[PDB]
Amino acid sequence: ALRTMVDPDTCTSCELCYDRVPEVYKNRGDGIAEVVSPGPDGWMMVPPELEQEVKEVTDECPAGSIITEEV
Ligand code: SF4
Repeated sequence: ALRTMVDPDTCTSCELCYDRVPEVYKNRGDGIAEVVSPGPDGWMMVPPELEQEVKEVTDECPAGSIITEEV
């Protein structure tokens, strides 16, 4: 399975992730991105149909703010 998170410390509010994959990411309110449904650890589990999309925006994030991993 795949999970993902956003590091708000480095996010530059470029809007790519939550424009491209609104299923996974959203504007938290001030331009910075956050996953839509995070756990207490902040991680969001990704639906299998959205894995490749998530993996793509992870590579495309200009600030390397999106952390994604296989679990
Ligand atoms: S793609 Fe990266 S820099 Fe752009 S809004 Fe999402 S987390 Fe922030």
